[PDB]
Formats: sequence, structure tokens, C-alpha cells
Amino acid sequence: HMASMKKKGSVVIVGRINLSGDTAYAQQTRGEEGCQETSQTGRDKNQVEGEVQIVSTATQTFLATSINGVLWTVYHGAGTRTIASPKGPVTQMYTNVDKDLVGWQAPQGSRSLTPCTCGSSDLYLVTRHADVIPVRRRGDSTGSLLSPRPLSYLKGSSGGPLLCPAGHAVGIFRAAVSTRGVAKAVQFIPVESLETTM
Ligand SMILES: CC(C)(C)OC(=O)N[C@H]1CCCCC/C=C\[C@@H]2C[C@@]2(C(=O)NS(=O)(=O)C2CC2)NC(=O)[C@@H]2C[C@@H](OC(=O)n3cc4cccc(F)c4c3)CN2C1=O
Ligand SMILES: [Zn+2]
Repeated sequence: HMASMKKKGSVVIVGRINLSGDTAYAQQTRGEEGCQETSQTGRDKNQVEGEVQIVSTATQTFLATSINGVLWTVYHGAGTRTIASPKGPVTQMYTNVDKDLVGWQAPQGSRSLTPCTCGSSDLYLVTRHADVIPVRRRGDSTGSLLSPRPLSYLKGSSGGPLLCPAGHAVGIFRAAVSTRGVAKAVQFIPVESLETTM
């Protein structure tokens, strides 16, 4: 009944993929209890750094990527949820269930990737475990893994970036194509789609 109706919590940043130095590695910035409390209140006072954030809801964890001052991620992970921030929950700035894309204003402290203009097809996918996976671009929104991996290896990496050799953002990881549980290809939201959305 109306009085007992629950509210979904915010998406909470719980870590980041560190790409600054010469070694890529995952960092956790908040443990599961803090995350649950932060999800409920929407108030997150933690310092944010970097381009690729690890994010969580009460029930899922995945990635979020800053491009042109927007923190982008997938609708199948974030739904229409707000994101926790120092001043309380922040409403989505973009929502597109047809592209499986959402965006909030990028948190203070984050760094944004620049949209690729190279027209290059040698890409790199960054996972939540900070693996940097070579991907050959195969079409507007697909790319093949040079070395196939079991699905398990990509799970929880949606929202992560595909980058060009110059470190520009080419797309946001959306879905994996598999045969017998082995991922051969990936689907992503092309950065131009984002630029249009904006
Ligand atoms: C499209 C095609 C060719 C049929 O393929 C597949 O549907 N395959 C599957 C294989 C699943 C096995 C795990 C693979 C692991 C990693 C996959 C990256 C990943 C993930 O890490 N999610 S998450 O854990 O972080 C999650 C916690 C955040 N995404 C998923 O699972 C998505 C979610 C779901 O699809 C969607 O809801 N929509 C909605 C869309 C709207 C428009 C366009 C789209 F494409 C859309 C895709 C199925 N997904 C796949 O990938
Ligand atoms: Zn580029």
C-alpha cells in the first residue's frame, strides 16, 4: 500500500580503474556496508578520481565511464536511478533505454575521456578487473575479441570503455556475444551515439 512503498537506492561509486600510471589496476574506495548506506541516503562524500569508475546498486555492480563531462553507464545496470554525490542524489541527465545508455553530470574530481576522431579499428576494452583487452572493431557497434574469453571474464564490465590507440573513447561496453559460454564479440554504444545524445 502507498504508505509502505519503498524507494530504490542511488547508484554508488565503489572504486575505480586506475589508468593514470603505466599499470592498470582496480582500486576499491568503499566497502559493502558503506555502499549500502550511501545507496540509501544518496550522500557520498568520498573523493572521486579518474575516467572509469566501478559502481554498485544494492543488487548489481558494473562500470561507469566519463566522457565530455558526463558519467555514462548502461540502463540494464542503472535503470532510472540517481547517483550518490556529496550534496545528495543526482538525477540522470540522459536516459535512453533503446541504446541501453544513461548519463549523469560527471562527479567533481573525475577526469573525462575525449571522444575518438581517429576512425581507427584497433580498439582496447577495459574491464572491471583492469584487464586491457584488444578488440578489433567489426562494425558501427561491434568488435571481436582477439583472444576469446569465457563470459565470466567480461561480466560486470558493462559501462566500461572501448578506447583507440590514442586513449580516446570509442564506445561504452553494452553486451557480449557468446558461443558455448565463450565470448567472441562485444556490443558497445558508439561514442558518436553519445555525442548525438548530448
Ligand atoms: C545483445 C545480444 C547480441 C543478444 O547479446 C546479449 O544480450 N548478450 C548478453 C549476455 C549475458 C551474459 C554475460 C556477459 C557479460 C558481460 C556483458 C557486458 C554485460 C555485463 O557485464 N553486464 S553487467 O554485468 O555488468 C550488469 C550488471 C550490469 N552485459 C550484459 O550482460 C547484457 C544485459 C543484458 O542485455 C540487456 O539488458 N540489453 C538491453 C539492451 C538494449 C539495447 C541494446 C542492447 F544490446 C541491450 C542489451 C544481457 N547482456 C549480454 O551481454
Ligand atoms: Zn582515437
